[PDB]
Amino acid sequence: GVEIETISPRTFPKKGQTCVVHYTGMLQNGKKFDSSRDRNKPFKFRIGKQEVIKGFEEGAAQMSLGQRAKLTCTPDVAYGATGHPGVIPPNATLIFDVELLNL
Repeated sequence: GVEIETISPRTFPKKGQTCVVHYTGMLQNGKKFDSSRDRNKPFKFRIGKQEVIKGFEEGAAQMSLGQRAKLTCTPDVAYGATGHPGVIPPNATLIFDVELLNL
């Protein structure tokens, strides 16, 4: 049930290539469990490395250069039964506002 809602919008990410993006997480209650903008550090990851949750990768695969979108991820594709102890509660969704700013 993954959905992508474009926020203020064609360069699709290549397979096995790194893409930097400043993403922000949000829960239904309203608490910020992570914030890349507050850390002031650009996050980098690889698609083929499979080091990130499947929901974030699936949302970034459909994104484009210079465009942000609320990537609503399914509970199973990201922390299905358990996640980080104390950060994400079990049986809960995870909304990531990915803002792809790759080169």
